[PDB]
Amino acid sequence: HMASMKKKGSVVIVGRINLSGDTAYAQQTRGEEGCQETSQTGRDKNQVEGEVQIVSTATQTFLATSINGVLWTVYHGAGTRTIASPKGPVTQMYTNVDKDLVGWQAPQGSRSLTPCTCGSSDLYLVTRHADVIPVRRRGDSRGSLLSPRPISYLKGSSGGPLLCPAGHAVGIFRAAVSTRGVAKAVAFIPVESLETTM
Ligand SMILES: COc1ccc2nc(O[C@@H]3C[C@H]4C(=O)N[C@]5(C(=O)NS(=O)(=O)C6(C)CC6)C[C@H]5/C=C\CCCCC[C@H](NC(=O)OC(C)(C)C(F)(F)F)C(=O)N4C3)c(C(F)(F)F)nc2c1
Ligand SMILES: [Zn+2]
Repeated sequence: HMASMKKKGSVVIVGRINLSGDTAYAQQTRGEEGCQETSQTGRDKNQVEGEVQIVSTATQTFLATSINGVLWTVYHGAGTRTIASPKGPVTQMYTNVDKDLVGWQAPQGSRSLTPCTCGSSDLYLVTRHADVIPVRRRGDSRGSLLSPRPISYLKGSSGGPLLCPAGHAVGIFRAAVSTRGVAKAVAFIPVESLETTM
């Protein structure tokens, strides 16, 4: 009934992938209890840094990537949810279920990646464990892993970036191409598709 209808919580930033130095590593910035609390209130006072955030809902955890002032992630992770911020929940500025794509204004303090114009096919996928995985581009929205690995290692990395050799954003990781549990390839949202949405 109407009196007892629940509201879905916000997406919450719970960590980041540190790419600022010579070593990539994951950092947690909020534990599970604080994530649950922040999800209900939508008020996140933590300072945000970097380009790739680790994000969570009550039931899922995945990634989100800032490109040209927009924090982007996958619809199959975030749905239509708001994101927690220091002033309360922030409504999505982009929602496109057909591309599995959502976006919010980039959090204050984040840093954005620049959309790639290199036209290069030698890419790098960044995972939630701060693995940097070489990927050869194979089409507009597909790339092959130079070294395949079980889908377990990629789970939780949707919304993460594929980067070019110079560190520009080439796309957003969406899905794994899996055969008997091995990821030989990945599907991603090309940055051009983000640039159109903008
Ligand atoms: C109504 O709106 C909707 C609703 C639901 C939708 N569900 C969609 O796919 C779902 C979710 C997605 C996924 O697993 N994402 C990753 C991840 O890490 N997720 S996540 O962070 O853990 C988490 C789930 C957020 C927490 C990177 C993966 C890492 C490991 C793979 C595990 C094994 C799964 C293999 C699968 N493979 C596949 O379907 O490949 C196809 C597409 C057939 C191929 F590419 F081969 F053609 C695959 O990857 N996924 C199945 C898609 C789309 F398919 F677009 F993604 N749109 C939607 C639009
Ligand atoms: Zn580039």
